[PDB]
Amino acid sequence: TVGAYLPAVFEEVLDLVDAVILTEKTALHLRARRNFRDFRGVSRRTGEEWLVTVQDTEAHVPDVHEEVLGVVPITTLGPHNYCVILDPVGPDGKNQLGQ
Amino acid sequence: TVGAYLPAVFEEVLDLVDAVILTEKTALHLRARRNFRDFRGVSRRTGEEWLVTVQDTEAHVPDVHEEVLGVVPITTLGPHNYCVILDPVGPDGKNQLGQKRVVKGEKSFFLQPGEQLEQGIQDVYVLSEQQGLLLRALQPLEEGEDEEKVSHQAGDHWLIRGPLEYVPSAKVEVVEERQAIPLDENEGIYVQDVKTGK
Amino acid sequence: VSHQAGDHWLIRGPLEYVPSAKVEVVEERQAIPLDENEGIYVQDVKTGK
Repeated sequence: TVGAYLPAVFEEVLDLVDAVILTEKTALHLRARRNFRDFRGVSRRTGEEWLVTVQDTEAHVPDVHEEVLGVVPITTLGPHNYCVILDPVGPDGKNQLGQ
Repeated sequence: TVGAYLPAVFEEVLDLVDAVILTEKTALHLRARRNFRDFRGVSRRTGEEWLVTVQDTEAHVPDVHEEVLGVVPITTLGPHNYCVILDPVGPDGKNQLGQKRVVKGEKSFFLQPGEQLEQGIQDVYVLSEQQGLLLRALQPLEEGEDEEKVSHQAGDHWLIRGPLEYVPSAKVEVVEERQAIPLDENEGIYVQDVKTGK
Repeated sequence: VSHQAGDHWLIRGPLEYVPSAKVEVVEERQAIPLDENEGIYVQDVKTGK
């Protein structure tokens, strides 16, 4: 909630946390602190990692159950460019190791 | 239980113990302090060892009846890699001592307790048509690559040639690599058949 | 065309190639220009000639 906030007697203020702004050329690498649910409603187990894109939100504030591992600059290939991906992610969402 | 905890008069606090986080590239090597039951419900005798994977739990806290021997990084083989495992674990869950197993292809597994790799990760032999290998049988065997699964005896030699990919068996030794010798018409070399003398 | 785990083969022409994941580029070649009544000696190392 936006405005001015009075903490309760039992609550204490720790710090302000501002959103990370997402664009077409950027994504956000997050790790689960514990098991929880995120704003997409998708369930997150301890330790597993994912990316949040600008198709998810334009501004994301890291939850208390999330860890910001870093910002992922996009990889663009031109019509004269290719690449090879090591350990690609498969259909089930796992890295396919050694592939 | 999460929250804040008051110990009883007879209880005392010793220390906080946080979970170990498990992933696809990691396992946890535990030893039994005593006989007990773990969270899978599987029974554990004193001293025996096992691994906990991310298919068991994503967070495991070591029990009071367990010992953390260490964290096991996964062993991944690519489609050009093989390995040989020393003292593999058999069907009954025991290390098969003095035995070995050749594990080939792109695969990922954890070295269980007691198992071991002989020479690390290794490279499969890809042979051109101008390249061959002289193979030696250590035990009597029968190499299976086609319908011509030929039997050999415990001291044989034989050459394998062609465009193909070979991994040594557990009872075969590579002794040499050979190259075809290029020769034009009206050109040659003298060969001896040391078996027959000629 | 099917190939086996140790083959070689030359790809030529005006075209655009990306290597597969199970193919290795080992060399680049150029056609050798030759006028009529001019030449070079080639060996077929497979057959020897």
